[PDB]
Amino acid sequence: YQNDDVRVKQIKELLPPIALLEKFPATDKAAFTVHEARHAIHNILVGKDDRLVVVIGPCSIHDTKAALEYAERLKEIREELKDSLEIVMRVYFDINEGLRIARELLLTINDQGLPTAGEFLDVISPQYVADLMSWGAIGARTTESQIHRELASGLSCPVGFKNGTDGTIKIAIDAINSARSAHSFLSVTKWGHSAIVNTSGNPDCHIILRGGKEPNYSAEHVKAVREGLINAGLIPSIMIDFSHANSKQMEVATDVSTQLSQGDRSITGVMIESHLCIGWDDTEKVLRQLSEAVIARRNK
Amino acid sequence: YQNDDVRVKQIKELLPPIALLEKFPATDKAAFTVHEARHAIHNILVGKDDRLVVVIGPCSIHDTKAALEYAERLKEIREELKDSLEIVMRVYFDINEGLRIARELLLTINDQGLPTAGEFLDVISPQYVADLMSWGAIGARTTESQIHRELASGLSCPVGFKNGTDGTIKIAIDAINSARSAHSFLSVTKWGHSAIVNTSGNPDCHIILRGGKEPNYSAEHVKAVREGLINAGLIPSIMIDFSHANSKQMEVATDVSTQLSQGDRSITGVMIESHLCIGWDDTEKVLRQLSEAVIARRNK
Amino acid sequence: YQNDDVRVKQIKELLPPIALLEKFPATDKAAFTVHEARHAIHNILVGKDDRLVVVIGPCSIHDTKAALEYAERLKEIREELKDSLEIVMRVYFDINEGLRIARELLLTINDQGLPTAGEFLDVISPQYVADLMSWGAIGARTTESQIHRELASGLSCPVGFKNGTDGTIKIAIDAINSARSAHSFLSVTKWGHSAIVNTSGNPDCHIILRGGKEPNYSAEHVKAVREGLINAGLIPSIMIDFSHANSKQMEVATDVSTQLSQGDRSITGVMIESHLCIGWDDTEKVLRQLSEAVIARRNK
Amino acid sequence: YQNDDVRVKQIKELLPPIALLEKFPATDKAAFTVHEARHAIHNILVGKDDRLVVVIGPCSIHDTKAALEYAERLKEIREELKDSLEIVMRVYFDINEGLRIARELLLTINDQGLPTAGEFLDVISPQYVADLMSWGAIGARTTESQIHRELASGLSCPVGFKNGTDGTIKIAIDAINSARSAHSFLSVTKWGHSAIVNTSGNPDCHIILRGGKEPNYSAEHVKAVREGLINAGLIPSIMIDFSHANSKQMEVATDVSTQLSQGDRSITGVMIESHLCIGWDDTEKVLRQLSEAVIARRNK
Ligand SMILES: N[C@@H](Cc1ccccc1)C(=O)O
Ligand SMILES: N[C@@H](Cc1ccccc1)C(=O)O
Ligand SMILES: N[C@@H](Cc1ccccc1)C(=O)O
Ligand SMILES: N[C@@H](Cc1ccccc1)C(=O)O
Repeated sequence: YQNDDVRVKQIKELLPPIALLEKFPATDKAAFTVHEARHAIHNILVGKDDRLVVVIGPCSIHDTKAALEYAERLKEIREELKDSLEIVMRVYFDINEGLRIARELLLTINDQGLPTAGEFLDVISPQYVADLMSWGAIGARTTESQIHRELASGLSCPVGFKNGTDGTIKIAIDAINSARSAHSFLSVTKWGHSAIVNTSGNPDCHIILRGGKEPNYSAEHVKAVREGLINAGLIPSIMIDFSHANSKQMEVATDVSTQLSQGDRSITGVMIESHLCIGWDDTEKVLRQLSEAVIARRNK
Repeated sequence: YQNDDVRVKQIKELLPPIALLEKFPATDKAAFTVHEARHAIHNILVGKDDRLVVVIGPCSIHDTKAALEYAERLKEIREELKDSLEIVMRVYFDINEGLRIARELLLTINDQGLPTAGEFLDVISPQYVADLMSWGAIGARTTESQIHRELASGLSCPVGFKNGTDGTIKIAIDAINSARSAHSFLSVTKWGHSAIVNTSGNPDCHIILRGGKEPNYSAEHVKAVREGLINAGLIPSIMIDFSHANSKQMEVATDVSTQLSQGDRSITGVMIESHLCIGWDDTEKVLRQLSEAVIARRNK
Repeated sequence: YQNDDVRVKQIKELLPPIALLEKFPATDKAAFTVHEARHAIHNILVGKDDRLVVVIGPCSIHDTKAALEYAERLKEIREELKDSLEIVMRVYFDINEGLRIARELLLTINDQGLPTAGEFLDVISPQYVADLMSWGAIGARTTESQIHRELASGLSCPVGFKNGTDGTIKIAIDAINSARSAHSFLSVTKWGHSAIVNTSGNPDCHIILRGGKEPNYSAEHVKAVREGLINAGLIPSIMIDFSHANSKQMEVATDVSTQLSQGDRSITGVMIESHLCIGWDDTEKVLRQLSEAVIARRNK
Repeated sequence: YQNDDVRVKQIKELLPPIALLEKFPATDKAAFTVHEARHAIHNILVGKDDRLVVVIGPCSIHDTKAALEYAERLKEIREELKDSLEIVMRVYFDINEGLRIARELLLTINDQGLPTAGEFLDVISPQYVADLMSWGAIGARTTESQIHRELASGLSCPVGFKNGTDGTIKIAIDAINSARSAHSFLSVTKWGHSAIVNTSGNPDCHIILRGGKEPNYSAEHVKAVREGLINAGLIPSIMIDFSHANSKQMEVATDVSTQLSQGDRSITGVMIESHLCIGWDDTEKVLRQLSEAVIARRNK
């Protein structure tokens, strides 16, 4: 009797992580950009830094030429607005070729002094690119998954838990709470071998408001989230996704810029989808608006 | 700057799956029990067999001897009631030692002609035990998770998607729908190496009703689930968990036995938590009650 | 251009050593037999013990029941003659199946309290069986080989270097000299992965006289070997192979028994080829003769 | 008790070959140089091509800048003398760093259109570099060794067996004979995992005359070698090492150039040891003299 693998069409060796690290090692400059962006984001999350984190990028990378072009531009705005914003580029996507393309893109962008952000959707894919990642998001459909909370608990970067697809806040609050503890999960070593990973716990996790069944970017939605975080004993540190089920992106940015201007220190990050999705012209516009809002927040 | 593994306390090689298969190979009898229990469950799920699937076991295995003792008893009742019930034992839990204990327990129970059922929480631990598994659940917290639906799509056994922790049915309906397609995910080979797994799709998935905010086992909840499956184009095949957030387990069994007696052919399985959690005396009682209900279902 | 593997017909993963150790772990009795036999052989090689080492077995194992039967008999003579002889059974041979058969045979024989001896032809297959090996030979054709001297340098058991196929003594003297230093060589971990092995050096290496252009077992050959070891600064500890190019095995045994009787404390081991190659009756005869020779050696 | 690895100070994972191939892939130009040099060497060995193979290089590479400089010069002489000589550079050597340095050096040299030659001491390190190797030697100490003959049997390039350290010709003749059969040996996959390698047999193996107790390069030694190859049914194709125990290098070159001039078609290759060991000025003199000898061989 064939009981084994009756539903597997094919199972093929993946390059071990070490193969991608050898082919595409972090420069000293990449390694620094990553280290600095992770510290900066930590400082912003806890309120030691009054700047806003801004994860902004394409909906997805289809063409690496276009991404590198976007990165050159965004880099200049990262430099100019570095006193009001900490800008990080969202980079979202033969699987071996896919991994080579991905790591190489990430390395190049970090090596130009632009930190990068991604989506952690599995427990094996971080072993190939997390050394080039300054921030990651766990999806709304994986925020209650124990292995995804356990993964967060052992990641070197800060992490955002999206709320559930129906607006549920509690799963993210529990996710953040869980991710701060030590845990165990199964994945592979750098050498590609099945492994037990024991984590130390990650204090740098926070909620992402991405809509749900009702846009959660309102001041009262933000007020209710903040209070739910405070009750649970967590830092009231909140990132608002302008895209996805919050839509229109320009109207969200106006509404959020308001709250920042009124003096809401609880809103510590935002996410924006931006292409060469709003256009590049509108991307600059919104960034300058949020910048203005942060500076006004310093005062009022 | 040390960017790698800043939150990993320890990472150690796990035994490759091949090490546990070599130490604890399936006997011809184990292999048969597994193959036959998976076919039988398939036939029950589609309505070709009018027997009920019954996944019944401890809340968790704390002590293998107690489990082996429970298995000896349950086996005799599996044999006696086999014309009305297909009884499968729920087996739930140094990680290397843990894996040796688990596989050895599973092998012994299957080798005694008692099929076993598990819970898949990750994409790596199936490689160690799935060949001894006649059925598995995806938990309420992972039913919406892409990687878990992809896993289901490539598992050799039937799979139950629990509804969400708040009673939400839709995620299971979508899960079943997704699990029937071919998919890709990352895990390891039998040899323990990082891998791409390409799946062929699994038609043998069904919902599990486990409660949510309020219990969801009553005839009107079952009626609304059935209609929700039918509208989505799926076989109205429903398993009811008597435990968890449906509680009291004896009252659920009474209520369900009723519906089976009334002639509900759409209820094709149940789950029960039972120790040496209800006692052995009450475990036999409930099994005989469901058996009676199935017999009465034959007649009308 | 296809430059890679043009002359490899096929390359297939071998079971990692850990798979054979998990399937066939050393019993407490195996582990002890091995530990004690290796210490005893050490003591005999250095002159602290006045018994003779006797490596005796089939030309090769073709049939494991015949080997197990041979082992039962040899074991009784090991027990009876243990005051004069340290008897060790020579155990020489789908490669995965071959490895399972080999380890299982070795484990059974050691678990019955009969230590085993092998031949190291390569640097990878020790990882599968060395933990059950109380002694090993490097063959005449590899005694000069750097990789084999390096392997000897890192093995847990005593090792014999056969002289060259033409009678050359110096390669063995240099082999002993080399094997006692620390070295490095490439092979695999228990987990099956390519590896660097750093060795501590093995002082428990000695020459084996097997013949050459003409037999080399007589008192004059032994005298010149002893003097060649002394001049090189090494312990005059000599093992004489009764078989191979020394033939007459019994005539060799008579001649060697003589030298032992006359009081030659430099002859510390012998090799005998013995089947169910001399017969079982002649195997007992020779063992009792050497026993007698050891006893008589005590008295002079 | 503690029977495993009592003489292993440390054992560490080595980069899998795939990590070095991914970091330092063969360019199109490297791959071609290798393909062409291996075919050319084949043609010279069998007598289809009346040029001489010349393996010439440093005693060993300590400094890669000096090697690259040597390679640039040798390359110009490879190009100029290509009608009379097929010139190949001898390239001999944290082992992970060592492997990176080695592969990178070899890749650079082949990518400049200069084929490279090495020395096979083990069965694992070919997986890292053999794809950049146009030719290799088995040394005098391993020519008789079974695993080395088996390795030769599965290598993609031609191979030379040196005669034994005492002048013995027969081991090389037997080595050639054995290397042309299919064999099995243990080593790793490109992925770094323990493996069985099944070979197809390598007809492109030949003797290397490297001395012994007395030099073996004169016409009468060559005559006796040739006749020993002929009687064994083998192509009388002979390579003469000018170095090692043949010394003086310039006197050997004179004597050999003679035999080539007198019309000896059986001498198909030579080895020379050369750094910027004879000097660069003397390296050109012998190459041009051998060139002249080849040209004279063409005529009478
Ligand atoms: N390498 C990850 C942690 C990790 C290890 C192993 C598996 C998965 C994730 C990091 O440095 O963030
Ligand atoms: N072995 C699983 C399928 C699988 C393969 C590889 C990784 C994970 C899962 C089954 O038979 O159900
Ligand atoms: N396992 C061998 C040492 C060894 C390790 C690795 C490769 C080869 C040999 C011994 O214990 O004696
Ligand atoms: N890769 C070698 C052959 C080889 C394979 C595996 C192990 C060792 C050697 C060659 O191509 O010539």
